[PDB]
Order: sequence, then C-alpha cells, then structure tokens
Amino acid sequence: DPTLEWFLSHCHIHKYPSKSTLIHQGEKAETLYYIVKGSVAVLIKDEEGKEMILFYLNQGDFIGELGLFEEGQERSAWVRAKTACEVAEISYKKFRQLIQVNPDILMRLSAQMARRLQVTSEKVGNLAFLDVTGRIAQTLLNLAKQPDAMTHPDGMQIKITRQEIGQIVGCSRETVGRILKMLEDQNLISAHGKTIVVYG
Amino acid sequence: DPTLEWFLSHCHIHKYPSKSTLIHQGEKAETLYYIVKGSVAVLIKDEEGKEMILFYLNQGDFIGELGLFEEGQERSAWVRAKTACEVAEISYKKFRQLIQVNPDILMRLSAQMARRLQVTSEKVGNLAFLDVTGRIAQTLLNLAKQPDAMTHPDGMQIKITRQEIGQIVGCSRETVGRILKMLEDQNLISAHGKTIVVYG
Ligand SMILES: Nc1ncnc2c1ncn2[C@@H]1O[C@@H]2COP(=O)(O)O[C@H]2[C@H]1O
Ligand SMILES: Nc1ncnc2c1ncn2[C@@H]1O[C@@H]2COP(=O)(O)O[C@H]2[C@H]1O
Repeated sequence: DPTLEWFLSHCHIHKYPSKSTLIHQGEKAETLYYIVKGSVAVLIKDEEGKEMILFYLNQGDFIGELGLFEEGQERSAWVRAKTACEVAEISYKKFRQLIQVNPDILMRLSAQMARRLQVTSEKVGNLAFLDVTGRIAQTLLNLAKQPDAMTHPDGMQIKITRQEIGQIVGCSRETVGRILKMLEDQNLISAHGKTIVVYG
Repeated sequence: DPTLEWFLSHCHIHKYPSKSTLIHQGEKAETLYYIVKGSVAVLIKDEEGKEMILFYLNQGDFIGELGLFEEGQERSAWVRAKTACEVAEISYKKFRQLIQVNPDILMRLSAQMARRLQVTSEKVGNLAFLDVTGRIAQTLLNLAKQPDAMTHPDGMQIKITRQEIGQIVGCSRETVGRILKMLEDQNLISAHGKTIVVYG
C-alpha cells in the first residue's frame, strides 16, 4: 500500500503501553494519529465518573481526526490503549498539505468517519428503543458480528468481560451478570469464564 | 463561494415539497445531495415504526454522503423534508472526479461529517446518562439556542409539538406532556398550544 507508506513516512511513530491515555477529552486538538499496531477504546464520562465505551479502534484506524476541519477544537472524547500500541502522529497542517498532494488519504480517513457515524447512530437507536435486556442482547449480537468472533457449532463465540459489556451498554457489571444469566436460561446464549457463545 | 458554485454547476437541482421523503433507509446508495434551500430531518425507526430524529439539516448541508467511500452501501437513515426544499444531486462517480480536481470540496463535506459525529456522540452520552427529564429539559434549552427562537420577556420562545419533542428525546408524546406540565409547575417553563417559553 504505497499510499499508506507515503502517509506514514511523514508521521512520527510512538509507543504507548497498555492502559495509557493517548487522548484526553478537552485538550486542544492539533494532531492526527493512526494506529500502526494495537487497539484502543474511545470513551466518554458521566458526571459520576462512570465511563462509557463509544468505540473500539484497531490497526489501520485514524484517531483524533475530529478537530481537523476547524481550528480551536477540543478533543471530543478520551482514547485509551487496551493493548500496547504503535501510533503514528502528524500535525493537522502537515496532513492538510498531504491532502492537497493526494486526496486519497482524506478519502480513507473520511471512509472511517462515515462508518463511525453509521455505527454511532445505530447505538443511539439501541439506547432509545431498547430496554436493558435488549441493549445487552444487541451488544452480544454486534460483537458476534466482529471479525475476531470465532465460529462455534451452536453459534458465534466472543470473549469479553462483564465489566466491558457494562461499559458498552451503560450498566453495572452486576446488572450485566444477572442479565447474562437470564439469557443463558432462555437458551439464547452460553457463558464461561470470559467467553460467551451467542446462538446465531 | 466559488468552490460551492463550481460544485453546484455539476449537480442537477430538484425541488421536494414539504413532507416528501428524499432518502429511504435501505435504498442502494450511489448519489450525494446538497441542500441549496430548505430543511430536512434525518430519522431512524424501531421495529414498531416509531420514529426518532437523529439530526436536522439545513441550507449548506450535504446529505446522503455516508455511502460515498465504499460501494454497495445502503442508506443508513430516512431523510424527510420539513420545509419545501431545493436539493442539488450528483453521482458518487462524478463527485469523486470533482475531488481529484479540487479536494476542498471533500474537506467541506468531511467537516460536516466531523460535526455530525461529535453531536451524535453527545446524543449517545445523553441517552446513556440522563433521565427523560434531564433530556427533555436539555432539548428545550437546545431549541432555545436555535436561530429561529424568538426573544421573550421571560426567556426564549420556541414552537414545537409534544410529538416532535418526543421524537427527539426518545419518549412518548404522553410522557412529554406530563414532564412539560412538571417543568411548568417548577416555574422553569411556560406552555401554550404549540408554543413554549423557556424562562430565564
Ligand atoms: N462516536 C465515535 N466513534 C468512533 N470514534 C470516535 C467517536 N467519538 C470520538 N471518537 C474518536 O475520539 C477521538 C478523540 O479526539 P478528537 O475529537 O480529536 O477525534 C476523536 C475521534 O477520533
Ligand atoms: N447521525 C447522523 N447525523 C447527521 N446526518 C445523519 C446521521 N445519520 C444519518 N445521516 C444522514 O442520513 C443520510 C441517509 O443515507 P446515507 O447513509 O447515504 O447518508 C446519511 C447522512 O447524510
């Protein structure tokens, strides 16, 4: 991918250990990132410091793009390393020059923005239309749809903690545990340690 | 704006009467739109066909952009004229050519995508974190912030139906009615037929 190589040749790459915060909500935005290796969580917080996970981003994803198109923006969310990460960084002004040179790099970034808006909109609908059981169920389905989900003779299998499910749906880890027990009883799912099979 | 004029010279413009649906969820996406005049609502539905309003778009806004960056996409939402509209239309293929010619047109589109993702993310946090009252109240404030809100000696005045407020916050028209009554009692707002005076 010559496009990617050319873009990256203009970035400076930095390593972030698991759990480190790459981006703090409210900081002034002047730089774009790209995940060469690793995975991160994008999250927001309520007034009680409870975190919610808006998105998981991985190798190939841009981050910190939302301040690119208007100056004086603040970072709209926190971004925290789930794994150890290699992350390329580049100033907004330099990136703008790259765009004038070859707009395919902006098309790639924008393609990701479009996907993120589609998925985030779906999350709005889930939060507004479903009760807690429905939200948890739909989250299990969505995770069953991820590339890293592994086939199972009963359905599709995923790994994730009660805590993480809770951070995605907006509930406590306890509530999540009770609801997963129910879905197991209704023979819709199966549970293990940190492994779940979704029947479908 | 010469960049906008240039762009428009490549579009074909069409008129849509109030209430007409410009875009149906699920259609195959191959064309981009731009609102020369008028305003529209972007909405989604539950399985029972209740509608929720994700966004209001106006003169200057692109629409139907989400299918641009990958082929074989379906329209992610319904878009319906709130007023009568003049809307420019152009094939994705042709728009891609325009981008190669002058990427500023893609920068404009992408600036809107970025704003939409920021605001939609905030909506996720509101649904997750606030109760129907914090939500209804905040919605009243937001509408009080709109350019079409008219000054009042008590505060700022807006017009909108219980039904519409409910479609924005994700609750029934009845629930909305009861909550507005409460906010009237707490002397935070005043009500009329389809008119509300947000105090302060
Ligand atoms: N809803 C979302 N979906 C995916 N990524 C997001 C979302 N909201 C914020 N982000 C990412 O969080 C980043 C942190 O700061 P920025 O606002 O500069 O750019 C942001 C986006 O890259
Ligand atoms: N969350 C949103 N905020 C603003 N506009 C949206 C949102 N979700 C969908 N739209 C618009 O609805 C359009 C309908 O089809 P597209 O998916 O082609 O492109 C879409 C966007 O223009």
